[PDB]
Amino acid sequence: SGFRKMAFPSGKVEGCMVQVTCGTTTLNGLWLDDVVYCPRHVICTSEDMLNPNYEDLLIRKSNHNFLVQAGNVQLRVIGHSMQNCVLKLKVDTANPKTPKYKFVRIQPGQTFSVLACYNGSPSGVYQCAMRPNFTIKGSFLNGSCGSVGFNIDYDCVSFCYMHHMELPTGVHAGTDLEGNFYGPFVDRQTAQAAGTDTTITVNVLAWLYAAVINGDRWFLNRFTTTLNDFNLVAMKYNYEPLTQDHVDILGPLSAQTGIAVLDMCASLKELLQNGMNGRTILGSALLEDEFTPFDVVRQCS
Amino acid sequence: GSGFRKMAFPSGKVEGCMVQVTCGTTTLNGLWLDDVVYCPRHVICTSEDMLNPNYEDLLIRKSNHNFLVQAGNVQLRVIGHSMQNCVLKLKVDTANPKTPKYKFVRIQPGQTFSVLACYNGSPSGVYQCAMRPNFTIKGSFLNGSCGSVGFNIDYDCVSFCYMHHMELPTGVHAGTDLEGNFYGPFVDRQTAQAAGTDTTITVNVLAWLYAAVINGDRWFLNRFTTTLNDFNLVAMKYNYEPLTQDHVDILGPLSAQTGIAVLDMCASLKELLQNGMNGRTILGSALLEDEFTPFDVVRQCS
Ligand SMILES: *[C@@](O)(c1nc2ccccc2s1)[C@H](C[C@@H]1CCNC1=O)NC(=O)[C@H](CC(C)C)NC(=O)c1cc2c(OC)cccc2[nH]1
Ligand SMILES: *[C@@](O)(c1nc2ccccc2s1)[C@H](C[C@@H]1CCNC1=O)NC(=O)[C@H](CC(C)C)NC(=O)c1cc2c(OC)cccc2[nH]1
Repeated sequence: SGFRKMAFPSGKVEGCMVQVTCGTTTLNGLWLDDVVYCPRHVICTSEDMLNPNYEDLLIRKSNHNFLVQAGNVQLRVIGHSMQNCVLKLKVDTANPKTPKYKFVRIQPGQTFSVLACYNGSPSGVYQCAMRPNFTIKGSFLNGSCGSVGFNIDYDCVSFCYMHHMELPTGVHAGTDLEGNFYGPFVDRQTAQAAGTDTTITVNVLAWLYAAVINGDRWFLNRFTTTLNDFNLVAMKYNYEPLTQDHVDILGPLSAQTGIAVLDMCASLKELLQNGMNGRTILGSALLEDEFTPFDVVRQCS
Repeated sequence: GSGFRKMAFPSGKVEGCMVQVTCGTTTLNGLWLDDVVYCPRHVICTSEDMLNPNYEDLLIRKSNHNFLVQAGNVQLRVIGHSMQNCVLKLKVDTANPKTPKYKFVRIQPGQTFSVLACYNGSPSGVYQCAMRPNFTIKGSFLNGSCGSVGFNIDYDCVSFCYMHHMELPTGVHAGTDLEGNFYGPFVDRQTAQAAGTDTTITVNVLAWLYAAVINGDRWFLNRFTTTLNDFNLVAMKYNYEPLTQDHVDILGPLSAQTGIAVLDMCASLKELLQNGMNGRTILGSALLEDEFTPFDVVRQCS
């Protein structure tokens, strides 16, 4: 029993974190095999950061300009290249702690674990979702750039995020490990707004199932709805549409609880229309949308 | 601000200590540090032993050769065994090369810690827990989770504070420190046990009010103060835990950061309890949070 946001164990990723310094800029890097991946703006000085012409800035650097430290050991940089918003530093030493890994671009609504790091040292681990507007609601301070997000499947680490930016609203923006931003953001020192965010409907439904599994049932009702009728209401409330694929993915939770997915939809419609009236679900005064169906099953057997 | 979230400590130093301990068909998690493996003592129980085990008698029948300790699929030879309170200590013939700097600490109610939930010695996930005033934790633990540990990490030293043993009827969890002493009145037997009525963790609500002030959300501050005793007597009326002197002392850094004396913040909380929120929110919420400690707040604000 019980229901907490749960991150993946972070050890496989901790053994890959290093510090990268160029000039007096320092951030975190990810050391896999003989390459260190980090945000390209390690090359920037404060004067570069507003209008960086990154190709120009990079051609002005050589290998010996990059200081890579794994703990208190310097790794020698023997080559460098830029891929989108990431720098790739080839070093002379392979990381024996490299896990089996893949680089993946995650879909909006999927969750991943973040290993927040400072000065190449892991500080904390927590679960985030890629929002529909391609921000993440993380917890990142100065010095966090180059921290990564990942999922683990068996023994294989799927890296999906590298941290670059905090928006004025306090949410965060970053790239995949190919260095392509999620969302309409740019690696420069400007105040950037996101598109209007929406709530991840399939994940709210997953979390309502979690609530029923854990004995919190006050919001259920005897009624049902159609998929299209539900979607009309969802859209009106800035919830994402629910697809038939989402209904399919919710099938195991539906089976486990005996609540049909469209009946759970009817429960959620009533919560959107009426509110919670000062009641809580799983201790929350808000509808939670950062658990996927996978995440609920993993936790709820 | 970003909002506060439960953040766990990175779990790698603890992952490198997890093993499985089997007796018969019963497998629990254990913790390998140096040349000792620590696990719950009820790994020695059969189904028939579990309602009222005579652990001293049960253990006399076990030999070193009855314990199967494995790190992954690799067996770790047991060369001695003893029982300390509700944990078994298995001396093994290999010192764990991944042993971190570590301590065993007994935490107080209100303190938070990370749990590495494991099944058959293999870690599933990591999450942040608070010890409730009634010495339960609102954990997330399935069959096969016993012997998973709770810990904090401070400058590369792991302070282990919890090992998992039990789910109460109410769905909350109970366990021991790493010396095998239960937190709270619980015992390791297959019986339905009730915890005391839970209370709200006052020290942590005060930390949350300090966090609100740090982030510019300060409508609830008043120009009054209270005595500690008067505050504790009001707190009890609202099912809030009384403050200890230790609580007052761990609020010291937040009090310094904000310039709001602890007893002045207590007067502000008292007014919130007596009058309510009256439609207003703090840090975006109509509910007061009680599972972020003074340390957690400073960590997330800096
Ligand atoms: C990240 O740690 C980096 N810091 C530096 C410092 C020097 C060179 C390069 C980098 S990357 C950092 C993470 C941020 C800090 C606070 N919390 C975070 O998550 N990222 C940045 O500082 C980033 C650098 C860009 C060059 C990519 N800038 C911003 O996030 C940023 C800039 C603004 C801003 O500029 C006028 C206005 C409002 C918001 C804002 N965010
Ligand atoms: C833990 O994983 C263990 N399982 C076994 C199995 C065989 C021998 C020893 C152990 S320890 C397990 C964790 C629980 C399972 C569900 N969620 C959890 O957190 N602990 C127990 O199963 C524990 C064993 C005791 C001997 C300590 N028992 C209980 O938690 C328990 C027993 C009862 C109960 O008995 C009639 C009634 C109500 C509640 C209850 N909880």
